[PDB]
Amino acid sequence: MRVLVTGGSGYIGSHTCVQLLQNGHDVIILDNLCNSKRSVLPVIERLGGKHPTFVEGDIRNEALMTEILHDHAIDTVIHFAGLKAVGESVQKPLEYYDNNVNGTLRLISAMRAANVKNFIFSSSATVYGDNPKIPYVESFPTGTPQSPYGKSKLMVEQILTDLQKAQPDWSIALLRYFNPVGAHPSGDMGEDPQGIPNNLMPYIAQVAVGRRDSLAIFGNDYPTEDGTGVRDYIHVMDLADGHVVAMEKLANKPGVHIYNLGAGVGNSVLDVVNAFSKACGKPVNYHFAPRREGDLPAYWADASKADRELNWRVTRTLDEMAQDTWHWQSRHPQGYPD
Amino acid sequence: MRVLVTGGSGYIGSHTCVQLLQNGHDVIILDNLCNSKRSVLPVIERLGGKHPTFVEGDIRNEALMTEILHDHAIDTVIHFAGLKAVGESVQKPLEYYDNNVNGTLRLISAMRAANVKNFIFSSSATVYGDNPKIPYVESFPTGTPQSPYGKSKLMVEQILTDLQKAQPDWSIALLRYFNPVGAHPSGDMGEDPQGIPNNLMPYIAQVAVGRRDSLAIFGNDYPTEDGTGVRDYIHVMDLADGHVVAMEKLANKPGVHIYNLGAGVGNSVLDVVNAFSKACGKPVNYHFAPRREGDLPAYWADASKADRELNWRVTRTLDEMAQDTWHWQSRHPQGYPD
Ligand SMILES: NC(=O)c1ccc[n+]([C@@H]2O[C@H](COP(=O)([O-])OP(=O)(O)OC[C@H]3O[C@@H](n4cnc5c(N)ncnc54)[C@H](O)[C@@H]3O)[C@@H](O)[C@H]2O)c1
Ligand SMILES: NC(=O)c1ccc[n+]([C@@H]2O[C@H](COP(=O)([O-])OP(=O)(O)OC[C@H]3O[C@@H](n4cnc5c(N)ncnc54)[C@H](O)[C@@H]3O)[C@@H](O)[C@H]2O)c1
Ligand SMILES: O=c1ccn([C@@H]2O[C@H](COP(=O)(O)OP(=O)(O)O[C@H]3O[C@H](CO)[C@H](F)[C@H](O)[C@H]3O)[C@@H](O)[C@H]2O)c(=O)[nH]1
Ligand SMILES: O=c1ccn([C@@H]2O[C@H](COP(=O)(O)OP(=O)(O)O[C@H]3O[C@H](CO)[C@H](F)[C@H](O)[C@H]3O)[C@@H](O)[C@H]2O)c(=O)[nH]1
Ligand code: NA
Ligand code: NA
Ligand code: NA
Ligand code: NA
Ligand code: NA
Ligand code: NA
Repeated sequence: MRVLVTGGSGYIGSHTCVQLLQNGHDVIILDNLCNSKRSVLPVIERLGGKHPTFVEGDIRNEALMTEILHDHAIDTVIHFAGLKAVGESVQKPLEYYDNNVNGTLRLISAMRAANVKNFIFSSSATVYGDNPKIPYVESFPTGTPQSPYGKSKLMVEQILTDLQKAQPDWSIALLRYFNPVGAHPSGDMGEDPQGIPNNLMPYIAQVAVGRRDSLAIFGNDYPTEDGTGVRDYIHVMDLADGHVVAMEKLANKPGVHIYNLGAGVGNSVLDVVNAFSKACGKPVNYHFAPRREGDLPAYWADASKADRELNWRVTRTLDEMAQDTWHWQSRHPQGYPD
Repeated sequence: MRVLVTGGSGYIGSHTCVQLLQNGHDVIILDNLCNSKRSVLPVIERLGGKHPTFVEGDIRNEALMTEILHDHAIDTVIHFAGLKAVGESVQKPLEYYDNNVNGTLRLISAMRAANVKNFIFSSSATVYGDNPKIPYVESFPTGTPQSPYGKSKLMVEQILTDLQKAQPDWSIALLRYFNPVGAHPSGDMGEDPQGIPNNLMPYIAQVAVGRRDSLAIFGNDYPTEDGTGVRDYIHVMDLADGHVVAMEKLANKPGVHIYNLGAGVGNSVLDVVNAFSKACGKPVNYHFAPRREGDLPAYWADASKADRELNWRVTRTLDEMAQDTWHWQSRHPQGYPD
């Protein structure tokens, strides 16, 4: 199929582009490079084994979006582009609402214009809000995200939903991601955050590479087995595979298809640190700090629905996630070149 | 004060502009005329007793918004512009999210740019969602609006809220309107909907003027005193007065000030019809039809908060509301001239 992948040069997108190309789809990447570098492109094509076309630009430019859609006779769009720094979203809300809400709105508006009616959206478990019921199941009604970031994600799911209702021929997948981690097995592609990483695995990786002193474990008095926060981590490669499958099987299947994409099990901060210590050959330094604001104690996904309906489940393990991350970190300590 | 009134040529805005001018404020109206005519301008100035400056343009044009804000040294902005047809929003969601969500976002983004930090937003009781508790009090957590229109309104309250948190010096009023009706006492300004009116009072007015055959009373088996829907109707002139007061007293008062603006009591469809029959001198024709989709049975506002904090309460009665509407309808059966 002909697929426009917005945000395709980013962490999740890049990996999905590789898998998509491997499956012989024709890929057009649209990215504004605010959070990635063009240097990943050649790696995508090399690992993907096929050339993806790149367009530098912004989802907020509806005229441009429409043109690209027509120009490349796109059949489906996978929308990864947007801003995702939680803390920053609290500090700079407008930028999050503009990039994510308006951003998606302009993009689907262009779709409408170009008659494209297959969409896949990067959503998040944040949409479940403060749910005491765990694991989270797609049948639960959504809650109230606590950051502008989370809210922006739920707002898009809602706009997408109403759109589908008004244009019943569209197929729209709402893919709720849990905690993505890991890197391509070759060690040549991975997450390349700039500055202080906000997430656990890259932070740990930077501590391990010798960039940072110690990992601050936010909180150690949670009502969990070891006192540390519990989440569901999923390898970026499994996530990527899930996007290809969802794109392939839901195309032209009218409806709003909501799927949690997770491993279906939780791991605590210590579990993750321990796996990384083992992958890198040395104990990861860390200490306990206070709980981070807005942090829930424990949650993971119920991913039976996607197993049942899409025949998709994760196949990589936590140890792989850590190993693969270390291999990339270690092979490319400066990330992608400028 | 120097005030930009977006949507100022519309029903509610026009009336508020008149009151604002009467209080000696300097008014700049920004309107795209998608739902009003320039012919109201001269009436505003005449009834307002002072000239308001008019700018034809769209809230979605952030560059223009910023310019106007700077150019007129605006101190506060009252935001009435947007789309409000509920049923249409179900049919055309994107247009509602673009005009209302993106629309407001571009507008406050321009404010940020021009250093303007006092805002008043036209919100709605729709934000309370399907609340069994009535009357609705600002202390209730919001619910889930059932139309794209309602959702768009709640999304804006949320974005506004996060913005204020990030820019604590702003004063933002969230004015939740109930059911506005009525017209200026002179009979020369009023609501001038194009096509089939979606709301009760103008529909009744058109039936009375001889334009329509009979009023369809949506539903007659509600758990109410007479079987018909119950709402809180408020005269547009009281609503207008409330906006001047809120603007005057909340300016430069940091915070997100949420106020319900209603009469604080409910009236059924029959009560309204009966008042209109009495105002127009003839029985209004009507019949019972099925319930309209998404219609709640009975609700009204608890307006004690605004009484307490702003010393504002309604002063016009239901009979006035009907009388004033008939007087305008009857004096200007073709509305404002093209
Ligand atoms: N990584 C996570 O932990 C996480 C979990 C939940 C959901 N998500 C969502 O998944 C998607 C992918 O996240 P990621 O980890 O790969 O992040 P990323 O930062 O690596 O990729 C985002 C891509 O979007 C581009 N972009 C941003 N705004 C744009 C705009 N207006 N126009 C065009 N391109 C723009 C960036 O330059 C970037 O390459 C994002 O929507 C994110 O919110 C990710
Ligand atoms: N009338 C009601 O029953 C009701 C109750 C709840 C809330 N509201 C809100 O109150 C505000 C005023 O409603 P009203 O009854 O006066 O409606 P209105 O249609 O009379 O006024 C809206 C004004 O907005 C202008 N406008 C629309 N989109 C614009 C845009 N993008 N750029 C610039 N101008 C634009 C229109 O041309 C118009 O004159 C609206 O936000 C409405 O959603 C009204
Ligand atoms: O330096 C760090 C980073 C993380 N953690 C802990 O590691 C876990 C995972 O934290 P991340 O920041 O890696 O990811 P989150 O679980 O916080 O992210 C999830 O929760 C967020 C809540 O705002 C968003 F919704 C986000 O999209 C969603 O994936 C949490 O227990 C966190 O407290 C640390 O102890 N130290
Ligand atoms: O031709 C009509 C029009 C209205 N009604 C009845 O009159 C009452 C008032 O109806 P309106 O359409 O005038 O206004 P609403 O109460 O429906 O509007 C309120 O409810 C809406 C719910 O979608 C929005 F939230 C809107 O902003 C909010 O003011 C309701 O009981 C309605 O069923 C009729 O019987 N016949
Ligand atoms: Na429809
Ligand atoms: Na960064
Ligand atoms: Na680098
Ligand atoms: Na801040
Ligand atoms: Na109309
Ligand atoms: Na007319």
